[PDB]
Amino acid sequence: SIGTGDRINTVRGPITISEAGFTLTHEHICGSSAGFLRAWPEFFGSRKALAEKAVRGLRRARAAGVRTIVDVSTFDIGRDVSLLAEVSRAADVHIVAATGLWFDPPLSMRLRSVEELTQFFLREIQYGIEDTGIRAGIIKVATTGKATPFQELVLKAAARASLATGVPVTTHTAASQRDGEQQAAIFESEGLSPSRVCIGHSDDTDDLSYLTALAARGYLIGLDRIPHSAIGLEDNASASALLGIRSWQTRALLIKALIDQGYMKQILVSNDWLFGFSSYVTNIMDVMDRVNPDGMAFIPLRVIPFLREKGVPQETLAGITVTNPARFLSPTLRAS
Amino acid sequence: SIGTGDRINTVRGPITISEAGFTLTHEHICGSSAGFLRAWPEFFGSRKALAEKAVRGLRRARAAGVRTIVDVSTFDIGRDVSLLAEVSRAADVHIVAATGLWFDPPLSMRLRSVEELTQFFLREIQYGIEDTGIRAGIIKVATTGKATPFQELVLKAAARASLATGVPVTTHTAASQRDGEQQAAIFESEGLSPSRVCIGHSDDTDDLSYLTALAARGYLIGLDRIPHSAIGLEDNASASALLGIRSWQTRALLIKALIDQGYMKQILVSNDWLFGFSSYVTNIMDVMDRVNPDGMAFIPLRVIPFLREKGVPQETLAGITVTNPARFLSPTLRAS
Ligand SMILES: CCOP(=O)(Cc1ccc(C)cc1)OCC
Ligand SMILES: CCOP(=O)(Cc1ccc(C)cc1)OCC
Ligand SMILES: [Co+2]
Ligand SMILES: [Co+2]
Ligand SMILES: [Co+2]
Ligand SMILES: [Co+2]
Ligand code: NA
Ligand code: NA
Repeated sequence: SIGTGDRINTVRGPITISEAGFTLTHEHICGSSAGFLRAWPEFFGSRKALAEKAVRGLRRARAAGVRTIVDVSTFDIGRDVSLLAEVSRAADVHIVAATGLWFDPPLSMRLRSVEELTQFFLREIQYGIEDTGIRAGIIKVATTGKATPFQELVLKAAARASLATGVPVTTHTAASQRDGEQQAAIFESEGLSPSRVCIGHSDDTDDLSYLTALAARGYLIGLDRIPHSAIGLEDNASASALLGIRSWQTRALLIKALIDQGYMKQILVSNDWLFGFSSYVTNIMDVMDRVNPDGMAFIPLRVIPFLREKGVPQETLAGITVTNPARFLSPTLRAS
Repeated sequence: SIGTGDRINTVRGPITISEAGFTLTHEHICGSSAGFLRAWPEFFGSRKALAEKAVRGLRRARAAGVRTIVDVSTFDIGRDVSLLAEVSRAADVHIVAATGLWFDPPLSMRLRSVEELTQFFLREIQYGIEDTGIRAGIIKVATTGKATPFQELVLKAAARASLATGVPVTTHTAASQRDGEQQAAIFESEGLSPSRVCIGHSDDTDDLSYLTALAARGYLIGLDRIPHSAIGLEDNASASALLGIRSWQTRALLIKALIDQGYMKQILVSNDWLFGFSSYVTNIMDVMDRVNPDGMAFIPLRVIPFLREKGVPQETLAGITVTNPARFLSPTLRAS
């Protein structure tokens, strides 16, 4: 395989692979909908309040050593690259933007062909997002159980954009339903290397069979929702449905399990946090903030030490939080 | 009833009622999706190409006497008020912007309560769209058959915003399924006066009984799709499903029919045209432009003269295209 220039696109421009440092690979500054943050900022108090909250959070995460986060917010998660650039500069944390489509594509996207979609993903990666010149450094896709016809098109366009640019693909999955397998099937049918793909939300399930089967094939396993837990909130139906009833320690243990299985090179870890969240019930943000006051700092502050205690070597945790993300994000073309 | 200032909000600011003049009440500069025009302008060639096309089309309609158009593009139809302002100034045609929600609300909108929706509509009307200070002069809603639970919330929020601001409500209906009746019932249950409402796409039906009974209750009847016809495109399934097989003459005669039943004051006429269209199959804009090369000028150039030869008095046509839209758009509050 070959590289395209050894640089990773961030919202402040290209950085070298070494500059990425400690990287959280699945995060969000704001989980919203296309055009929403700009049409109704007051839903988050104000765009300023949101920016200010995000800067505090990024600064707290940075104090714990996070130097880079991958904001996997696609067009339909309401990604506002201008907001990302502003908070990245104010907090001095590298932010890698995404292209791709999540599970709320509007009609103008749902009626598109795979060829059309491939050109939109390529546009965001090569030309840049909107008119900002900010190029996407990752392609985000998703399935909530068996892929629907439109989602298959998205996965295929994702694989094509990745094969042409070298930018990796990262996925949302209904991990319990083993979505990662079908996703991998499609990706491979397009000729994409598994090393270019992270099967996300993999800690949303406890089947090590599933996870180790994927890692053996060469995929990156995204254990990205470690702090998500509604334990103690059984009285809240909406928060329970979203966060699940498994402990953060249960999720964290899958990281050690994969390490013991021998797949430390294939693990990517994250919080899947955000500072604003309009695509769910009102006030979900407050509920989650009570659940995990540490926000994106959760991984370094709670998870890394938990694993070290459970016996995982510090050398290994560095490999996971620094080396793996560096290899994943470096634009890499398949050998011609 | 009461006025709130006797001025109509346009994208270039307020205009007196007599400045509105000849007004097309249901049109679009671009029928898209939230954030789409800004994220993928190349889908329309370029933002600049799209804008030049709209200016040309607006100038042609202006040449025929059109002084104002109501762009009923909602947040989810991808309304880009900056684009409206730019072409309004360049073509020197007043454009009234809309708030409300059509049938592609994203998750951040679909999960909102009637109270929350009401605040968003009031925001766009009072404070302005996004951060532009451009205030909505009309509220757009829609159903396509029986109202879904979300759509009932949208209708009620629209009635509450209209009651508070005086701005009228205009609707998209599956006219042949008589949606007008359920919309009316919901609007009247909120205390909205029928005179603040236009039941749109009414010319999509041939059921004069249904139309007259609504007119009788004081509703305005939008015969806004006059040039929509796929006659001669019987081999084009997508175009046929969108435009129908009824001729423009058949649609237009509904204007005469309503006049004959004695409801000239209740009629509003339009083309429901656009210059960019991404929320449907690719290249649909090209098929429509071939169908109706006159575009928005179709009403003044073909329809007004046709009615004239069918015996409708010139003065009655002036009342419909000038007086009725003026009365409709004047923000009007219910009596204290
Ligand atoms: C390899 C030495 O770690 P590092 O380079 C990056 C790093 C910091 C904190 C944690 C929890 C993991 C990784 O130290 C910061 C300057
Ligand atoms: C008395 C009304 O005419 P009007 O004010 C507006 C008007 C112009 C053209 C058509 C087809 C209808 C109405 O004439 C333009 C200066
Ligand atoms: Co997800
Ligand atoms: Co996420
Ligand atoms: Co419509
Ligand atoms: Co329309
Ligand atoms: Na690039
Ligand atoms: Na107003």
